[PDB]
Amino acid sequence: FSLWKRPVVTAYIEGQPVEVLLDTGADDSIVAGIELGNNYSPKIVGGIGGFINTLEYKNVEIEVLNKKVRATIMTGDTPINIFGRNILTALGMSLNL
Amino acid sequence: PQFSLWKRPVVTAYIEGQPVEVLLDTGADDSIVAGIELGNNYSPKIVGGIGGFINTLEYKNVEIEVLNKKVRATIMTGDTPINIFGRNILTALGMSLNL
Ligand SMILES: CC[C@@H](c1ccccc1)c1c(O)c2ccc(OC)cc2oc1=O
Repeated sequence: FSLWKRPVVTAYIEGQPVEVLLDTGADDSIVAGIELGNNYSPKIVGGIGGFINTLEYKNVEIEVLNKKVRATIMTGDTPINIFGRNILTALGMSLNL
Repeated sequence: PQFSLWKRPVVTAYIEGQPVEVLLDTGADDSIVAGIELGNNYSPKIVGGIGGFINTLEYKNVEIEVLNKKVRATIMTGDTPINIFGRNILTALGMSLNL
């Protein structure tokens, strides 16, 4: 992945298809649209411009970049889908000069 | 060098001489830093982050030293809760996501 184009890929969370962004400066992962169930615990996340209320789920099956992992995911009203350092490390990715 | 991502990819750079701590961000298009004054030509901008919009000022042709390399790039400055170097600077450095 060169950085001349946005690092956007397609991921399958519990079977649902979504286009996420590979974000190295995000500690967690927020996506919108997905319906994951009734086992969540509320969170408050904050970035540039303010805060966003999210619902947190643990151990969610994710298939992306030809790999299948289990990670924590947050659903909320975010203006852009993000896969942060938590999924990225679990997937084995690196940032190199 | 290589950055595992178990910890935030944070580094020191110099915006026209002044040292600041920034985060390497692959999901952002532009770059924005707080607390610096420059003399380059500027124009006011409004960026929208993950939480809402923020008022800023954009400078063109600024000289930056990061990782022992020098580049002339575009950067924004305002009251941001975290300083970041977006993809406009990373590409000019030659960084890449590996797997
Ligand atoms: C400060 C780091 C950050 C963040 C992401 C998720 C949760 C908390 C913070 C952040 C981006 O990485 C970003 C990326 C792309 C973008 O597009 C406009 C906007 C962006 O706003 C941001 O606050």
